[PDB]
Amino acid sequence: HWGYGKHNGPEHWHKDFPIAKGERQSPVDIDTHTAKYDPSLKPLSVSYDQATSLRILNNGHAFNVEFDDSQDKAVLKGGPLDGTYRLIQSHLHMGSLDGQGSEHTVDKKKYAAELHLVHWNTKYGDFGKAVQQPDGLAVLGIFLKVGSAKPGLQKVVDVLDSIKTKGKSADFTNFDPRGLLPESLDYWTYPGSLTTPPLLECVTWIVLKEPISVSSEQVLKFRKLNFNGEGEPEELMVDNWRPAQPLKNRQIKASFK
Repeated sequence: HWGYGKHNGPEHWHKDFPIAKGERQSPVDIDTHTAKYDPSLKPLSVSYDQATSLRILNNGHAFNVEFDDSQDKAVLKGGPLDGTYRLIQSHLHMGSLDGQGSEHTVDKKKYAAELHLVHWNTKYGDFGKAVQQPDGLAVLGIFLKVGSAKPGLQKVVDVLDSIKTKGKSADFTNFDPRGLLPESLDYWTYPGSLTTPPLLECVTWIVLKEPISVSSEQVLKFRKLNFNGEGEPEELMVDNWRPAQPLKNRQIKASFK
């Protein structure tokens, strides 16, 4: 099974998933020098007033959250998006050192971690059908930097022990995505893919420029999660990030001047 180790990491994914070498792979390094302001980008719209989180889980790859996507309670519109995209999940890629952890990089700089909020184009009926489409998903990436504690993350941090091993999950109805959003919504957008197998190129990436802060203690708790299952030898869930992939001449657009 795929992973992040020497024998099953990103260097191996292409064998089982040949698209790993596609023309629209994620993540990419955001080169501010080549990125270009796109005046035709409409204002980003994040409607997260209605709560929809159902539970937190450990799938042996990364910490994640599943949200109730039965209705248009938490959606993403505007920016480069055509239509309405419904929030279905969130995943956290984390490093083993504060100097690394993010999938996307800005001018080669890596952050301690990167949080993703996955949305699907409601024109496709459901998540499953959406991921088979070039414009089926819209993913909001948020960089995490070490510093002040992030209030909207403490509730999760206190119950991480309950989902320490893969296959574990806990009910969690108050994971408010509004509480992990930065002050500014400035972002870079580019056509890409999922950052883990199946690596489908069905994603419109919206990476927020401004990172949020989280305390050392909060990061340390997420670094205590396990890639392994219960009773199995311990493998800390750290460095579960894919390195920057070939841009292949794709165009990264900025929402700001």
